[PDB]
Amino acid sequence: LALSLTADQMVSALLDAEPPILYSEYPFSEASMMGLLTNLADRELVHMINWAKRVPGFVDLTSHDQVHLLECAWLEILMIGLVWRSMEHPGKLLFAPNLLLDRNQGKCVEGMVEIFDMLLATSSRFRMMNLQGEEFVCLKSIILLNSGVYTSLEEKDHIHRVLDKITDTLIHLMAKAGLTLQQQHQRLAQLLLILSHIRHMSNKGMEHLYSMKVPSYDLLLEMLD
Amino acid sequence: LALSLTADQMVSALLDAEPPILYSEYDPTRPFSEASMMGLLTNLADRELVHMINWAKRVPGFVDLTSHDQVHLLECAWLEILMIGLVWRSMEHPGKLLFAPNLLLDRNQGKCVEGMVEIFDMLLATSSRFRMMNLQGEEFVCLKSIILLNSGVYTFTLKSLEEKDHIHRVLDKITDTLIHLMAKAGLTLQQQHQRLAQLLLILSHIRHMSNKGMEHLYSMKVVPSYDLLLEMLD
Ligand SMILES: C[C@@H]1Cc2c([nH]c3ccccc23)[C@@H](c2c(F)cc(NC3CN(CCCF)C3)cc2F)N1CC(F)(F)CO
Ligand SMILES: CC1=C(c2cccc(O)c2)[C@H](c2ccc(I)cc2)Oc2ccc(O)cc21
Repeated sequence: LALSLTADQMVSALLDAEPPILYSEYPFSEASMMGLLTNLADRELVHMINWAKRVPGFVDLTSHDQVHLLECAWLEILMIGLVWRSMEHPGKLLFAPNLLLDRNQGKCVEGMVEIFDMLLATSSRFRMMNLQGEEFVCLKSIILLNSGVYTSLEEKDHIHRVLDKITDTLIHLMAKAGLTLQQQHQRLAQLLLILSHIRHMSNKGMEHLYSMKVPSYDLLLEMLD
Repeated sequence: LALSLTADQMVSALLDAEPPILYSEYDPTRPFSEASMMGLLTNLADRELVHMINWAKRVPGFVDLTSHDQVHLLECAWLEILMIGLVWRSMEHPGKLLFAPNLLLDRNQGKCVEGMVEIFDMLLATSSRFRMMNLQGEEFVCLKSIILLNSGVYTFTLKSLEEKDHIHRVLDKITDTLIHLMAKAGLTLQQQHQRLAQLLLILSHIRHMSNKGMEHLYSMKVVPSYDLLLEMLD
């Protein structure tokens, strides 16, 4: 079914599964800032699982594989969401509508400034590319399906065919927007290369969270069913 | 001078710029303890590093960049570049990493350094994913140049805008070069877009492998510095 969808259908279904925008509870210094960001992360996580179950192909996977994809992707997903929300607040991060934070407020946590700077830089790149909400939902799905695909064979083929239809979906949006074939191939490549930076940011994030002192498999295991 | 090149001229130059395959020190005490194996691999990577600078200066667009921006891209890319280099030459050796023609190691020799085996298994999966897709040399040299230009572009006044848009124009030129190679080979436009996307999604795991590698190199306890790379650049 999910392999037999048009560009239009894939977009619609993803536009439909989008979690809602959440609110914080808001000086700071290490403890509270982390507090507010931790809690909001944890609430966003709950909505993430129900969003993933609505990504075409995802539910056709085993619960083992669903869980692994999520334990590898969860912080890339949070981060592309933040970056997407921040696109029209140049030089700030819209954590929540009541928590819009400055490059300068990263200094309130040791090691966080660097992760704000990365994030702000991805936001500006989205703004300059005029990233569309339809392109956003496709990329957030690419991340979900792609960040642990390389780790049975039947499952790998299914994920790779889903990702083929999201490529088609991404190309269709750009053709409908009226881009040339050269402009289409180019914009496809620009958006998928930003995923390597988001992967980078995820890994430096994870690293910085272990300086703080991450969900296990059992965590997500229970939450899917 | 990189925006003048046709697809074929961009491929020609990238093939021509390729570093040679180096050997590991010949007849070290066999078998290895963790230390001596880490000495062999470090000795080899540090030698590969010198050739990588020479290779980097022949990637079209790279010498148009300031020396500061040139070293920033190498700071950010060097381990992803060594790693894609490893997975390509490892392709035709299922379950084996061809570090050198004289240093061919399977998963189990990876266990001889604590933490190395996880990163080993990732490098092995990636080489298999390359085999599975029948990655071509012309494509490989396009991916290796994309890592150099892309990895550090996101962490750069009018100056460094023209550097960031120039890097992006070059990257757009390498994308076109990849499509041309696929269209030339007889792939449909659809298959052309699909194969471009799967090649670029693999760059995201290579970044992952790179950050895990750097994590592991730190754990053990050194890596290229800024100044060092500045020196080799000139
Ligand atoms: C700035 C980034 C990105 C980010 C954080 N909060 C968010 C809320 C909504 C959307 C995005 C974010 C925040 C963030 C986060 F992303 C997760 C957590 N930790 C909690 C995730 N929890 C799950 C396990 C609970 F037991 C631990 C704390 C944060 F400050 N994060 C920091 C970092 F992870 F990159 C480390 O520097
Ligand atoms: C990927 C890789 C290493 C590797 C393997 C596993 C983990 C890791 O962190 C690095 C290891 C290495 C050792 C020391 C340094 I300084 C850099 C790389 O030795 C190499 C040699 C050549 C090469 O092309 C790639 C590697």
